[PDB]
Amino acid sequence: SGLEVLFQGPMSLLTEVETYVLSIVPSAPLKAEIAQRLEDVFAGKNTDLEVLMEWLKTRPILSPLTKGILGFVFTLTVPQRRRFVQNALNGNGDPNNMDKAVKLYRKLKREITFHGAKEIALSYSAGALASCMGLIYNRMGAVTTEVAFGLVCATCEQIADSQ
Repeated sequence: SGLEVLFQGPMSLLTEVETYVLSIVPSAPLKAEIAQRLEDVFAGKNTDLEVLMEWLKTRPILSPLTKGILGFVFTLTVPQRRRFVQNALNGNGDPNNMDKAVKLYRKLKREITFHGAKEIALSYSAGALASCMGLIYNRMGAVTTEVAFGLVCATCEQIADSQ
């Protein structure tokens, strides 16, 4: 309880992440399963990343981009690269998104905080943001965990804003 209040900052960051991530998951019976999986992963419950990823890969309804974002989130928290995640994490439907993703990636390597990263990321399109997530998925240690989460939240915000 006394200890518990000191950890409210990081727990509230995790609540914001799960809220953003769930906002891009279709309102289907499957959504309950994703929520309970995200809850268990954010609670530090023992998880096999390969089992989670195989389950993600074979889910119907989910768009490859939602699978990519969920794939990225699970990789960031559960202590390798999956092709379905790499393929999804892009904005190749606009050649200019790679140009912008590289420039955002350069800036994110300099950030430390979740809010600093989320604030910078929100100046970019959903397409550029997803391509930037793809760049980090290839080199996860290029940015801090808080910065990677800020980027995920910014990406979810821009996808939810277009749908």
